[PDB]
Amino acid sequence: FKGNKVVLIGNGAVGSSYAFSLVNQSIVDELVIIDLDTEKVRGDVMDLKHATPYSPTTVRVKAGEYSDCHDADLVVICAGAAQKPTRLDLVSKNLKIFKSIVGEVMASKFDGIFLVATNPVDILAYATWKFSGLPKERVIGSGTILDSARFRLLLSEAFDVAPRSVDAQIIGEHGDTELPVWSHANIAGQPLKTLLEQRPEGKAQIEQIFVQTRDAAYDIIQAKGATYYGVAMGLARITEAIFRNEDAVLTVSALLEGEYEEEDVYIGVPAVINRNGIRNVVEIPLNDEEQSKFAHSAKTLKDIMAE
Amino acid sequence: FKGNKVVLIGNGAVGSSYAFSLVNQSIVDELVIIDLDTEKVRGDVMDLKHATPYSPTTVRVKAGEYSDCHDADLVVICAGAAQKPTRLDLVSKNLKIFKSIVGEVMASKFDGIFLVATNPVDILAYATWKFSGLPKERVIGSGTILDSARFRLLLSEAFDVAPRSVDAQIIGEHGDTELPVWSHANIAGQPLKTLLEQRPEGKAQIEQIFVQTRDAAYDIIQAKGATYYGVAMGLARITEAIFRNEDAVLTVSALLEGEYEEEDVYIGVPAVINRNGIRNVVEIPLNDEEQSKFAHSAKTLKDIMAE
Amino acid sequence: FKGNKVVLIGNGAVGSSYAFSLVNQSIVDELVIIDLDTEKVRGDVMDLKHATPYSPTTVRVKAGEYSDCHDADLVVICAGAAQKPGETRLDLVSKNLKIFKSIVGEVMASKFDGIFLVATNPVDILAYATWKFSGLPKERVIGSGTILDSARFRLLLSEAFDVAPRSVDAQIIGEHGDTELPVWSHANIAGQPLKTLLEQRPEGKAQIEQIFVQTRDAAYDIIQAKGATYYGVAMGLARITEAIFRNEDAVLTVSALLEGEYEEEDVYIGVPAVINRNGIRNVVEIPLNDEEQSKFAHSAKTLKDIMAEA
Amino acid sequence: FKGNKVVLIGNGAVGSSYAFSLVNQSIVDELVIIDLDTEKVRGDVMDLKHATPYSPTTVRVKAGEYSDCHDADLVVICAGAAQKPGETRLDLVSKNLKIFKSIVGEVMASKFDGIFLVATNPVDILAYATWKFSGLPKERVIGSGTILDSARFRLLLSEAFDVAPRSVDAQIIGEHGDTELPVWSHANIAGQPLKTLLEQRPEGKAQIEQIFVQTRDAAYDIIQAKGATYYGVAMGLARITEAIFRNEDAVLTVSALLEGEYEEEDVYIGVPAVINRNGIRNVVEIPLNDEEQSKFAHSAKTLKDIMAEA
Ligand SMILES: NC(=O)c1ccc[n+]([C@@H]2O[C@H](COP(=O)([O-])OP(=O)(O)OC[C@H]3O[C@@H](n4cnc5c(N)ncnc54)[C@H](O)[C@@H]3O)[C@@H](O)[C@H]2O)c1
Ligand SMILES: NC(=O)c1ccc[n+]([C@@H]2O[C@H](COP(=O)([O-])OP(=O)(O)OC[C@H]3O[C@@H](n4cnc5c(N)ncnc54)[C@H](O)[C@@H]3O)[C@@H](O)[C@H]2O)c1
Ligand SMILES: NC(=O)c1ccc[n+]([C@@H]2O[C@H](COP(=O)([O-])OP(=O)(O)OC[C@H]3O[C@@H](n4cnc5c(N)ncnc54)[C@H](O)[C@@H]3O)[C@@H](O)[C@H]2O)c1
Ligand SMILES: NC(=O)c1ccc[n+]([C@@H]2O[C@H](COP(=O)([O-])OP(=O)(O)OC[C@H]3O[C@@H](n4cnc5c(N)ncnc54)[C@H](O)[C@@H]3O)[C@@H](O)[C@H]2O)c1
Repeated sequence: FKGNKVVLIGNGAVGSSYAFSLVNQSIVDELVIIDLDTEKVRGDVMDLKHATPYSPTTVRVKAGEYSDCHDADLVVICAGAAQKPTRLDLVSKNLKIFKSIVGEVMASKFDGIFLVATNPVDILAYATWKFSGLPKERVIGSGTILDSARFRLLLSEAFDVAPRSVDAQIIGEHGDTELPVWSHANIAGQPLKTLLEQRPEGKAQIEQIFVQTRDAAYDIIQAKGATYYGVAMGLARITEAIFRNEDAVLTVSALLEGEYEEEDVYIGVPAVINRNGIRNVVEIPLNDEEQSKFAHSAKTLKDIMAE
Repeated sequence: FKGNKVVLIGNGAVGSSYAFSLVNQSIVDELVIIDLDTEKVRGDVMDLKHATPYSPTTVRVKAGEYSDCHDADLVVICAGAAQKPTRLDLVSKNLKIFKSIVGEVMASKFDGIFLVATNPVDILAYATWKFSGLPKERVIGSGTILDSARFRLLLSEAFDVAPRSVDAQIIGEHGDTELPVWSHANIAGQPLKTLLEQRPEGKAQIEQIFVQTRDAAYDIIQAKGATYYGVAMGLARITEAIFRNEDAVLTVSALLEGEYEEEDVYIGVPAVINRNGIRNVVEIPLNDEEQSKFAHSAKTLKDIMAE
Repeated sequence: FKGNKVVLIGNGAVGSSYAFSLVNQSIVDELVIIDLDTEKVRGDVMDLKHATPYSPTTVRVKAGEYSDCHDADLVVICAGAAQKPGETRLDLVSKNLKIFKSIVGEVMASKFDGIFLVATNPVDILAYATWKFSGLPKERVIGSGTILDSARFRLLLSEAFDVAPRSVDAQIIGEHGDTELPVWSHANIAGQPLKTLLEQRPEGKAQIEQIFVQTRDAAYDIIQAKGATYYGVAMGLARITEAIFRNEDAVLTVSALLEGEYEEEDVYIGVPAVINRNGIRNVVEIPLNDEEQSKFAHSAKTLKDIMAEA
Repeated sequence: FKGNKVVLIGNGAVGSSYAFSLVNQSIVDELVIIDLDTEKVRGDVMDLKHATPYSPTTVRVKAGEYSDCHDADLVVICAGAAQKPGETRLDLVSKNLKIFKSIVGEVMASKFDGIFLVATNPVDILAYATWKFSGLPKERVIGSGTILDSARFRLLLSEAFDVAPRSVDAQIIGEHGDTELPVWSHANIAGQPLKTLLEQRPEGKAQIEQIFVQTRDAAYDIIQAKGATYYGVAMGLARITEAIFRNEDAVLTVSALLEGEYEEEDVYIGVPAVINRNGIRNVVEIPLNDEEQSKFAHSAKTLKDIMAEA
């Protein structure tokens, strides 16, 4: 008869914004925050606590230590300073951080679900699955949860409708080799790419919508130095699907074992999410262009992991 | 048949966190953000937009200009860099900022409600009321919305209950002369001060609960350099009461014209909030200690305003 | 600076269930209830008021009269006894048109200038009638239409495919009635082509048929079991109410007037439409395959024929 | 990693309205409904499923049997026909005790190991009976108690003082029934002493009396008007369900077992109590003035006397 407990590890821009989302949304009743920077944790925990009397239902926020994971239900990892303006140097640094973090978490007796946000997210989700020894269902990367929302946002602007009425997806790596699933993107059945094609310079519009999706992080970083709100909201959406046992289909980074003809790689795909984590990957039809790009994205990830 | 539109002026730590609260809560469907720092606005607006596909209902976020206030329903002012480690220098700087901002807003044909967060909030709410020429009902300062939540939070910890089950208030200036209303603070009728009195060193506990309420901002600033989550949440709570026409009693900074035997001053008091702003100030019984402190707080504010 | 005010006219099974949905959801802060049966209203208004201290945000409920519509934002009509077994379709239409002429007349006489949402059956016919009786722009008169049929179809698909209903994108369009049609050319879960998947199952053609038959005949099945339906329609009415008051620009299947869309005119019928604070912003015209085109035209014809007979 | 599962036993006016509140609120993701009247259940389950595609998050509704309680988290009992006019109190208790012995017995035989929430009247008596029949710890058996009476009192005060009900802090404690009492010594709006304010009004003593009489006699007034009450109790049951599943440590007035609190023992009765995922964490013992002490003791005595007679 325990309540719902999330432990956030990494309380930087992304983690702290995620914590605030949880205070606004009341998805869970207990939030523990762990970071090497104990002064930032202390200040954020106090500031966050002071919002909780206005939370829809009780949320308890506290500064924690690894032993606090013993009975946690979800551990969210947003730890690792962002990449400074090489990919393999970043991967090496962050893999060491994850070996340490996941080991400390598992030592506490944690037996819940991991949700990973740290970049490169597909690589670090795969690493978390390997280091934790947990079933694939219980290790999730945020993957393209955010890329898909960006794609829907830009489509909602192009077509002037609620983003909740836009069904559209980005799949593949969270990064340069991601791809739009135009064969499915629609508003109540309106074929969006086909409609854009018929606009003047509609081919340019189709390209721009995806370019602005793909390069959104860069665009935000150039403007204000970091992104955090979009990721925080995506992490909260996945958190909701787990704690409310939704069986909701969300694009997240999931392990493939044969789906899409790929094996032994975490990558962004639609998957059914519920209280046990990823129930299953959803295998959707892709057109030839989509098949080509998705295979290339998976190859890219598996190559990075070999290096 | 217009939707609900908020214009935020000042997109720093406080304003941006408030914007994110609105994206999480879907209180209103349109949010316009104005700041001198147009690059931070550009980056925040993009990042915020990317969260909106997961908002409960549609929220549209855009970068704006003053003409965008013409049909705004609420204008929220969080503009002015925080005080650098004199009070009158701060007041002078911020009063000039407000004369400019409120003048530009009124020039747009704005005819809604102002909600002010910039410190000193009671002084700047009073200034906004004077500069805008609007009825007192339509100019609100956040006042002790946050101090009251801090007080309830610390009481919820002392008594181990949901903060939503703690009825407790801070009134007076948002600052050094604020006061706890212990004559009323209760959980389902349990007299909290009386119960604390009976604990060992209970007098020390009563003092600490208020000291930690009063000095919370300082404590948070010492730890992480600024506060923003508690204020953002309080601003969102007031925003909710207005747009959902609640007639909710909240402690905010309101103009007194005879209530509590005070005139011509904005100060933190319980007030009924609804779609027209502050419907009325609620005049509660105060004990002698409370009467003394509240009068002193109002005097302090009126003295600052004379200087 | 007035709040959001809904007037419900017709406080039977459907209307009372809609009122309770509003108390649970806090979409608006004021709900006024009108019915000829003033004892039921008095009793329901008290019972509903007693739930409001636990509503998410303030909801005020009161018993009303037509003068209360003067500053109403939305008038929801669920008035008219349900069709009695053996009562002819044309007899039901005749009686409900009379009721609506009266109701809409008294509403407009209050100086109401908001939006109508109609639930009473036959909903497409009575929405059209409300539009004609009221004199309002088409944007401001909405029938619940297939808001409920679409949810039923999505529910049954969510069971067939074992996922959240919110992850099923599927629609019923046409008349809220015997002539409605599934839009299988677009029904999908994250791009999964549902009809194509079903076809591959053993006796999959049978499954496809059953999913639609169970959607089409749902009201009959519920009435046979418990005598009336109300929760599904109350929830659909609440969903449309949310789209209006939260100004969502949400695409929902409702009964809307066509003036050229789908090559039809002068008929209200169930179609996807963008809903916001001004009501129906526009009808969304989606591609239909040949079978869907055929059935949709027939549904529109059927509705126009019924109205010609009335 | 199982989800949150509620089993409702008793799908009449109260239970069905509670089910619909769960569909509106998405407190839990699975709702199973059990009743002797399997046709009503079949019809209600379909109607409710059709609302779920518009629920905030997934809610699965199904018709159930007792074996489905094995992994239920909460069993809510709203079973028993309401008391018939002229039927004696002792006759009603006798019949409902029999029903409860049967229901609780079949639930425990499923290997259920969750929490009971009981609504059936007389609720304090039947909560005590559920505690005794089930063998569970007192924390895990809760009667709705004065959850509804408190909301009624707050509603009437919110009208008297013209503010949001959520801003009125006021409570009814004691038996859910004739012997309940208002806690005027604490009823306040942001510290405003409500009884003291009312006393100062002309005929204010009359107003104070009427506010309580209208609270005490609300069910009678609603039944006289429309034959049964259900929305207020459904909403109160939903509020307790929320406190449990969201682990709130919220203070709510419910029927709880006293073992020394208020100087009473061996009785369930309406009191403020902290509610969280384990059920009733503790009873809150608040100061009562002399009049409140007198009435509360009398209410507890009345309940113990009724149980002695049964
Ligand atoms: N959509 C996405 O998946 C997405 C979006 C934005 C950012 N990111 C990534 O999220 C990560 C964090 O970004 P940020 O902007 O919040 O960075 P940040 O620098 O603000 O925060 C990183 C935090 O990690 C902490 N940390 C480092 N090592 C730790 C350890 N061993 N144990 C506990 N804490 C540790 C640091 O103290 C710091 O507080 C980066 O990898 C960034 O690229 C991902
Ligand atoms: N509870 C409260 O009332 C409370 C709590 C915390 C902070 N505050 C106050 O809120 C204010 C903002 O704090 P912050 O931490 O967000 O500061 P910040 O420095 O992060 O942001 C201030 C913003 O105001 C903008 N600005 C300045 N002049 C402007 C003008 N003329 N027009 C438009 N924009 C202008 C700046 O560009 C900057 O983006 C301060 O007064 C702070 O003390 C109040
Ligand atoms: N999806 C849908 O559009 C849908 C679903 C279910 C029911 N319905 C329809 O909704 C309508 C109501 O069904 P119900 O089961 O609630 O019926 P009901 O008999 O329970 O209630 C009808 C109410 O209308 C009131 N009424 C009749 N004439 C009136 C008038 N002139 N002014 C004010 N009130 C008047 C009656 O007094 C009664 O309370 C029926 O047409 C039914 O077929 C539609
Ligand atoms: N605030 C409150 O605690 C409150 C408020 C209103 C009503 N009530 C009480 O709630 C109870 C239900 O009222 P209602 O109006 O919903 O009654 P109802 O007659 O509409 O429903 C009672 C249901 O119980 C079912 N039932 C009877 N015996 C059963 C058994 N052995 N197993 C399974 N199901 C069985 C019946 O088939 C029926 O569907 C009554 O005791 C009533 O007085 C309590």
